[PDB]
Amino acid sequence: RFLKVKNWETDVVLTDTLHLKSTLETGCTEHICMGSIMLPSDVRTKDQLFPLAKEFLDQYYSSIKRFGSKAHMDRLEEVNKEIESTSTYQLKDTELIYGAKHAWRNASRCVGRIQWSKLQVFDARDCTTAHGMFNYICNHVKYATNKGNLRSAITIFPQRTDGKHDFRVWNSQLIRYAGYKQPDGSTLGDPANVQFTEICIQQGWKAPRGRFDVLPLLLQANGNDPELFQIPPELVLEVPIRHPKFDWFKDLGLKWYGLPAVSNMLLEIGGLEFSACPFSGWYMGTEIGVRDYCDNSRYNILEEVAKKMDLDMRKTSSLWKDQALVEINIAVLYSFQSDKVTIVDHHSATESFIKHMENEYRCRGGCPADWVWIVPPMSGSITPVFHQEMLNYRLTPSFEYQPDPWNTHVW
Amino acid sequence: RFLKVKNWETDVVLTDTLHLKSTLETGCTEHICMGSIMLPVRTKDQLFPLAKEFLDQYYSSIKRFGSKAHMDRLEEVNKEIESTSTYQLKDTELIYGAKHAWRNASRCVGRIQWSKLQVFDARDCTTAHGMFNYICNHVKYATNKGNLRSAITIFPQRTDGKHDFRVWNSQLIRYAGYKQPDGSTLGDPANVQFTEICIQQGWKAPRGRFDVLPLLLQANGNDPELFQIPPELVLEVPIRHPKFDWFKDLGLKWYGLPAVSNMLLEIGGLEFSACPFSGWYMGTEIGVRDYCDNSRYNILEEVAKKMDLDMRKTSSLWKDQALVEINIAVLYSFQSDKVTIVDHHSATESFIKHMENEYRCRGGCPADWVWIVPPMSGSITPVFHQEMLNYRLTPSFEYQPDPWNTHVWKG
Ligand code: HEM
Ligand code: HEM
Ligand SMILES: Nc1cccc(CNCCOc2cccc(OCc3ccc4ccc(N)nc4c3)c2)n1
Ligand SMILES: Nc1cccc(CNCCOc2cccc(OCc3ccc4ccc(N)nc4c3)c2)n1
Ligand SMILES: C[C@H](O)[C@H](O)[C@H]1CNc2nc(N)[nH]c(=O)c2N1
Ligand SMILES: C[C@H](O)[C@H](O)[C@H]1CNc2nc(N)[nH]c(=O)c2N1
Ligand SMILES: [Zn+2]
Repeated sequence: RFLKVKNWETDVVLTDTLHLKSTLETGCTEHICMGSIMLPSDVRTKDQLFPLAKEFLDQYYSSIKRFGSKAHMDRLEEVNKEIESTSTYQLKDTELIYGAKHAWRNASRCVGRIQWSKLQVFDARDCTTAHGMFNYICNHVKYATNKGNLRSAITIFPQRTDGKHDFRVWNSQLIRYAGYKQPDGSTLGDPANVQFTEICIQQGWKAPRGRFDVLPLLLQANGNDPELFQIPPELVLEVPIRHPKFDWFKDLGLKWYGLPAVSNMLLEIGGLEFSACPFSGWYMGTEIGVRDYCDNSRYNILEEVAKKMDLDMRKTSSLWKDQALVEINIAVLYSFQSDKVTIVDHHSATESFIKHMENEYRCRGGCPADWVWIVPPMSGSITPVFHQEMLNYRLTPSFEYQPDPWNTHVW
Repeated sequence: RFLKVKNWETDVVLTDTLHLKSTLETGCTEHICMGSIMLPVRTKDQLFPLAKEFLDQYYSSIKRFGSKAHMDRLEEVNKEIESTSTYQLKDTELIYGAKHAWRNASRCVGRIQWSKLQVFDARDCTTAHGMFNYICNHVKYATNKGNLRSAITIFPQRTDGKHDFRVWNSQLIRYAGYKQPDGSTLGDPANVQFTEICIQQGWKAPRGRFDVLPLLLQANGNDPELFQIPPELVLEVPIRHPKFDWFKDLGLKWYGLPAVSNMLLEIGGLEFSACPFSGWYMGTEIGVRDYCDNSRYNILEEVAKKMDLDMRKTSSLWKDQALVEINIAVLYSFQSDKVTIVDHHSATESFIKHMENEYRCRGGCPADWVWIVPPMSGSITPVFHQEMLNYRLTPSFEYQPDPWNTHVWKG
């Protein structure tokens, strides 16, 4: 029960003991593996809250090498008394920062975690209105963008109380392009965002109806109806996409935004639930060039790119999609790099992740990792993670999925 | 209890009930997923329940469940077990069992073809020379002058584990690999260890880059014996590129028939330790893995050099570019020579159609996403967005230890 993972390219074998600290459940059983299910899985009772807080404070005080000290037992008693009375408790700033960094550290689907300890945490727990949320989010965006020298950051709004007063960012990311269904057939802009784009229109947003319309923010504070806000465009850094060899590539009129800032997840620390916690890093090139541009249910530009390359598109065995897919991803990396916007290629990120895995096995005893998500969506086997066995398990603090608010919100 | 899988590109949802028929264990638990782990003597006691389960499935499939033929066969097998400690499958049962071991192989993307398997019964074989003869006839039938036909040849089942039949090769046709004194490798690095065994058994190695290995065949537990497949039975394809005239000058070639020979076939508790089977190649097996795995022929750099790519930094995607071209050349060469091959786009599309058909008529289709998704261009194939459930059904193909690690040498 001290499990081992082998890298079949290098024969390196690592021994995992961290998984024994795992608490939550994976969804698999001994009879069925759900490793390719996207999603397995209101208020917390006074009961289950205190074990969750004790577990978290136990790991916190071990990490500052004060396990079982005066401070540890005192803090444990202090939180114990607050829960007894108020039926919740508040984290100290130090514990908030530690918990946010470790929710990233524990995100088994994230290939970017070698950076987990360089996270800028913005405490927004004093926020009360959507206007205030807009202010905090503009400041996040500006800090994280840093004129193209991107910096990781998370902004943490007040924790859930009774489930009636939730803070929520209704956007799935802070910056995403609008999507419009056409009266005849296809889709203008981003198809992934068609329902959200229509919620914003069905709310007051006067859509410019272009290909790359930056969506407004739709912010919900304290359970009230959400409110529309327009991110100042000078805060939205964008990269025109061109190709270092093909001049006609500019003429496709493509761009993308520099800042990936996921805003629909829930952050759990010591049993406390932060339903609004937008966080941001920097892109891996394939996130734009493989998924955002070439998914059939997304921008789906493979057709026209291959045409402009004059490729034989009459049979799949010409690999015309594979050829186009590569050039697109060369262009994305070339454009970001030319404009001095931070970006990492999938070869560099996966190599970093293997090094991070080694570090975590050495200093922490393990690293939970979800092969299905860690391997990039192109050129999988020529990246080092393809040949790396990984163990997937759920540690806390964590980032979790949560329902879309428009399915829940009492309007 | 029913389970659902979702295709996230098409929103098609399917319902799996077949997983309830699952007997064997997956390696996962409620707290850890072993989904990316490459791999996570039987007495009369445990055998009749295995036989009875198999015969129930067999007689259900021919619509005679509970018939007098069914009950008589059950009694016949029971008496044969308690009196001889094993039993013999009928020819009909052997054919059904082999086809369903393929149908159940959750890592195989080519399973739409499962019911068109040619089964050769070699259970009357007694010597290595006889094994050589059966295998020659298999290779000839399967190759069919390039119009490849799926086939399996089944040698006698295990008795006391001291009399195993084994094919010591990992595939029937594979190229030798030679470690040089200077540390370099000539030929296929994957086959260095097996090549050394062959030479130690008296094989005279040509010491070239594409030497077909000899067959090393073990009958009835005796020491294995060397045989040379007649070269006119080994169909090979010179690899050239439809636009790069210089590609032929790399001197590459590959064999047409992929024929896995180291697995164990389990049917009704019986264990067939020598059961070589063959189909036809998916292009990426050769052009991504066999040629571009760092621990294989690893020709990426020489192709990149001859394409004059920017190899200074990885973010130029020179590796991705060279990988697509190599895979174009593999498919082009096979199609030009009329040797059956399938590209990864066609094969994954067929698999989805196969999977949906299996959900309708069978109630499920066990599938291992980690293996089904191709090793390049993953997300532009339809399996990437397909949720899959993995579980173990019997009849099955299993891994088994390499024979040189367990064989007791006669001398
Ligand atoms: C700094 C550079 C980063 C890179 C290059 C990176 C890369 C990635 C990629 C490529 C994915 C796959 C997502 C997809 O395919 O849609 C992912 C998942 C994820 N990332 Fe990171 N990431 C970074 C930073 C961060 C940060 C700062 C956080 C939070 C503090 C974070 C949390 C996550 C989570 C929770 C997931 C999985 C979401 C889920 O379970 O669906 N990442 N990452
Ligand atoms: C007819 C065309 C076939 C195609 C295109 C095909 C394709 C594939 C591919 C690409 C893999 C993964 C290979 C790898 O990356 O190593 C695989 C796995 C597998 N195939 Fe098929 N296959 C075919 C026929 C067959 C047949 C005839 C059998 C047996 C009767 C079979 C049994 C298996 C098994 C057991 C695996 C799992 C291997 C493992 O667990 O290591 N396949 N197949
Ligand atoms: N639900 C739905 C609904 C319809 C279609 C789809 C498409 N199928 C999966 C969508 O994809 C996801 C899913 C979940 C999370 C996600 O984002 C995670 C993430 C987090 C942090 C990052 C930091 C930096 C960076 N560069 N990337 C990051 C990505 C994407 N999904
Ligand atoms: N031990 C070692 C040692 C060092 C390095 C490696 C590298 N890791 C090799 C993985 O490679 C495999 C593994 C297992 C099976 C396999 O073949 C499966 C197969 C079966 C039937 C087919 C029928 C048709 C067809 N077209 N393909 C088939 C493929 C490859 N391994
Ligand atoms: C570590 C990992 O499980 C291993 O490299 C697997 C990944 N997926 C694969 N998929 C296929 N088709 N073939 C393989 O050999 C592998 N290898
Ligand atoms: C069906 C499958 O679970 C789904 O498509 C997953 C597969 N792997 C992925 N991997 C990453 N990085 N991102 C994704 O959205 C997905 N989607
Ligand atoms: Zn699992």
